[PDB]
Amino acid sequence: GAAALKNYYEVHKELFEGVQKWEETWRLFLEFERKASDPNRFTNLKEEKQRAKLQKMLPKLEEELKARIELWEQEHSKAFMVNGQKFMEYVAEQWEMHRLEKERAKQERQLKNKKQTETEMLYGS
Repeated sequence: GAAALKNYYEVHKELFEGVQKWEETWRLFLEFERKASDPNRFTNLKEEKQRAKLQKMLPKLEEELKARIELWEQEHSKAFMVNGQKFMEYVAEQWEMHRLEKERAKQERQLKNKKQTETEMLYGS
């Protein structure tokens, strides 16, 4: 009845609050990531302590949220979806895209530097 329905909605509101906290923390983390990774910074800051803080928070927020989501899904036989996706899959996707983006930026610089030496040798005077 109404007791069980209160619990449904209260726990679900809690899941959404965890989602919003995770997203906040993630987007702040990515801002510091961009600054820390900026090529311009050599010719452009205890923001490392802060960057590191957000970094340590994230997996803790994820483990807590993961446990609550699963509890709620099992009890109510429903998938917990956010913006059309199981939220923890969205979380994993975000991390891997970030990881891959970081690699791809390194790789582009690598290939660019390599072609620069190639072209300087083939056509240089």
